[PDB]
Amino acid sequence: SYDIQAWKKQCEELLNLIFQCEDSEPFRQPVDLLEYPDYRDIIDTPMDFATVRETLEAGNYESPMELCKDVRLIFSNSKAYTPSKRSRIYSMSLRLSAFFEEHISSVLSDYKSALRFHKRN
Ligand SMILES: CCCCNC(=O)N1CCN(C(=O)c2cccs2)CC1
Repeated sequence: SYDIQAWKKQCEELLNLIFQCEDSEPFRQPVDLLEYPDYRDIIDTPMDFATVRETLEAGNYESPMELCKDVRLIFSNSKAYTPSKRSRIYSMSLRLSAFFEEHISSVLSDYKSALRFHKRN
């Protein structure tokens, strides 16, 4: 399965599934500072799923590794902003992360295999 471009539609598909998940609701749009005015004192680089989807559709990811780095930043930002492990929004981030990781693993493997096949000779 050596299609070097297949990861893009696979990532679009996976973002559609993440948008259907009720657990994505807090992460679907950039954090609002009016409710969280301290947010940028804690978080250096905000990230959200709408920004990831727009970056993909603009043609501004070169690989699924780059997309994966931004999605992982959504989750590390939640983990750094939470005052406790027993946070509703943090617990939503941890279920959504498990779902994402379960689905992205084949996307990454197939892409990396395709690149290795391209440079086989
Ligand atoms: C505009 C619609 C929602 C935008 N998101 C939003 O406001 N937040 C989700 C991300 N976040 C957190 O990860 C945590 C809050 C408490 C524990 S972690 C801060 C709040």
